[PDB]
Amino acid sequence: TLNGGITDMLTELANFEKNVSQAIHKYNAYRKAASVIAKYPHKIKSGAEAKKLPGVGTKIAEKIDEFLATGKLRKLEKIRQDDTSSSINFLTRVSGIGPSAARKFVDEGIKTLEDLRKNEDKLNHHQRIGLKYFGDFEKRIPREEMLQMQDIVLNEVKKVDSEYIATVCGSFRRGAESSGDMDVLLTHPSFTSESTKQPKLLHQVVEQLQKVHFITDTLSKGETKFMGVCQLPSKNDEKEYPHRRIDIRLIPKDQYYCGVLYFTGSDIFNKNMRAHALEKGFTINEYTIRPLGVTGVAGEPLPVDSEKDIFDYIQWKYREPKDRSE
DNA sequence: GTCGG
DNA sequence: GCTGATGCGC
DNA sequence: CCGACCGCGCATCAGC
Ligand SMILES: C[C@@](F)(P(=O)(O)O)P(=O)(O)OP(=O)(O)OC[C@H]1O[C@@H](n2cnc3c(=O)[nH]c(N)nc32)C[C@@H]1O
Ligand SMILES: [Cl-]
Ligand SMILES: [Cl-]
Ligand SMILES: [Cl-]
Ligand SMILES: [Mg+2]
Ligand code: NA
Ligand code: NA
Ligand code: NA
Repeated sequence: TLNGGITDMLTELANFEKNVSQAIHKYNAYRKAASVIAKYPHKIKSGAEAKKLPGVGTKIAEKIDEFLATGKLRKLEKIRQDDTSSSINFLTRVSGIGPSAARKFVDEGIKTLEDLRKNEDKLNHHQRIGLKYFGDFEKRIPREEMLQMQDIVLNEVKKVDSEYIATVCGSFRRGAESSGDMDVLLTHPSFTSESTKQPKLLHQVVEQLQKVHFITDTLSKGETKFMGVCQLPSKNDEKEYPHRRIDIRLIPKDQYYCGVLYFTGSDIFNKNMRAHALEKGFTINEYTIRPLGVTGVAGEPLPVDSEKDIFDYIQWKYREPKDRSE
């Protein structure tokens, strides 16, 4: 929060470009600037000082100067007053509704929470659940609750098959005191990059979690990725907990390290690391790290026995999960 | 919007 | 039905 | 300048 004012401004600009302008690269440009500045150990005194940081160019340096001088940004001020921009931005807050769907709904005159509710007939499944838990999904999850959720998930998975290994990733693994949702990496010995010896490996787990009333809704579900909703059980007479977003990713057991690296993030950390990888002649995904041939085509997966090996390949000193919150 | 070749 | 492009969220 | 901007699972749709 040393430069919270500036980072908030840049984040609002990023969201505008993504949601309204549908300019993904501008969105990322702003996110990166925000990220590099949030990391800066000094209270920024000027745009010039900020421009010294990679990702902060002339345009953002000018904005920072305006913000520092007046405490606000006219460009944003105008965006906030724009009804269409505001409506589109709002709708995209519903899980399942992106920049395209938001603009379309706005064209059809659907611009508010009240509108969405009286038009649930025009929403797909995911959007319908996002609307249902709109408020809850806005709430953060105290680490204390994440621990209870972890306890439930691991024990229930154990009951299904003792050979399953569930690992909570996301900001939780990065040591955050609160998280926006729960991300679970799952592995089973029967499923490797070599073969799938048992079907419904993910299904069984999802089924067991619904059975004990932990998982309450499903946004989408495939053979390797589950995206849904869960809720901690409450005690007698006590107000029940808010519903929470939960993602479960089944990854080949032999590709655990690339998988946990990916699911631990952050998202910007992953983007920066994958981009650095390319520069170094490698490509990284949640499964492997492969070298790039003379032409630029990915080669065969390189041997990996720890997260550190991945860092070593691209000549990066190792960084503990807690230092990957970019 | 920002960067390196 | 399929393949491929797109939206969306990660 | 001017191309590059991470990489991918699932839902949905068009076109066949
Ligand atoms: C935002 C959080 F801090 P919280 O959920 O606690 O509020 P976190 O859990 O970190 O993110 P979230 O749950 O959206 O996605 C989980 C991981 O997926 C990976 N991931 C997400 N988005 C991307 C992306 O665009 N690219 C890549 N490569 N990985 C991504 C890295 C992410 O860490
Ligand atoms: Cl763009
Ligand atoms: Cl691995
Ligand atoms: Cl791969
Ligand atoms: Mg998360
Ligand atoms: Na700069
Ligand atoms: Na959304
Ligand atoms: Na998530």
